Amino acid sequence: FRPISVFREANEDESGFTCCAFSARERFLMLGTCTGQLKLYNVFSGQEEASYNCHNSAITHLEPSRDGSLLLTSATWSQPLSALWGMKSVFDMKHSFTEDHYVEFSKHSQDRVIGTKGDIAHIYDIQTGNKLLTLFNPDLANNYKRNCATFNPTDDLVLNDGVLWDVRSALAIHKFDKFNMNISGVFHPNGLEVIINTEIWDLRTFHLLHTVPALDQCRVVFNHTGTVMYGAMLQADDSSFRTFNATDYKPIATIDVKRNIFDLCTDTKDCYLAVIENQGSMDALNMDTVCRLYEVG
Ligand SMILES: Fc1ccccc1C1=Cc2ccccc2C2=NCCN12
Ligand SMILES: Fc1ccccc1C1=Cc2ccccc2C2=NCCN12
Ligand SMILES: Fc1ccccc1C1=Cc2ccccc2C2=NCCN12
Repeated sequence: FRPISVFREANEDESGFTCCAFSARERFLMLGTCTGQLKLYNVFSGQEEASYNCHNSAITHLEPSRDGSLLLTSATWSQPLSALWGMKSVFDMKHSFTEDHYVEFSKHSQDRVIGTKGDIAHIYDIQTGNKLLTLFNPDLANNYKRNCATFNPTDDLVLNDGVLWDVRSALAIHKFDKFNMNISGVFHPNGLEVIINTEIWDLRTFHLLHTVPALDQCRVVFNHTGTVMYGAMLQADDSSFRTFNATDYKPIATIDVKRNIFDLCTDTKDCYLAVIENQGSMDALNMDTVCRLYEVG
């Protein structure tokens, strides 16, 4: 991991970056802040290019659409808690998701949003903002304290609270047992496997393929090709980022950056990893984060 850039928040005695993602214009990173600002930075020069107030509480999460026309945000204690913003021409609010603490785009065709409210997943039409679908069954719930509902790559399955759902029928196919209190899990990009904390399950059989103890409590991100997997413990859930070969799950690196981690993300070309680190302790009067960019390839 070769350091390529470092940069804080401009003109802030206390730098308050909390999350990050690559924009559709490579060279430029979008960051959320502890004051609910969305900022655009040149990721090499550290130059702040634009700023908008999205929320009156901290940003926890953001996701740009691929086509560069839309942005999803989630805040901490704001009503509404999550929103969808338009970025074509002018920056403006399209829809709000009143109590959803987390939101993502669909994957294969980006025409829907999936939101989470405690144990319950909500699917929404992007163009109308309607709720199309509520996925919740009280007799299959795991009650994961960090539950984050997510589409599979083809947009026809959802994982919510450790339960696999088939969208077209709105039927629960399978409930994976509970083995931790917090983490509800993600689809592998290959479409064949699910990662729920330290368990990797096959979607053919529901048989355990791998135990990866090092993944305990970790959020997970993939490079664009789906061949490398990064994991870290995140602040929004509460210094070691791990990297794994995404086919066999054997470790490639264990970095200790010496600093608690707020977020990590990949570019579309498998070239860069961007990480938000705090230089402060948690017991400090104030936050002091940096964004670090690493060459990987
Ligand atoms: F949005 C959240 C609200 C509460 C707890 C965690 C998250 C969250 C989930 C996530 C999943 C995969 C990759 C990155 C992330 C992430 N980055 C910042 C915080 N965050
Ligand atoms: F304001 C922003 C806040 C956060 C992220 C991006 C922007 C932004 C920067 C921009 C730069 C040059 C030309 C047009 C634009 C623009 N039009 C709408 C969105 N947007
Ligand atoms: F295996 C099952 C037994 C009973 C019910 C469903 C399945 C199943 C779910 C699935 C989900 C995503 C990708 C592939 C699959 C799959 N491939 C074969 C079987 N199968």
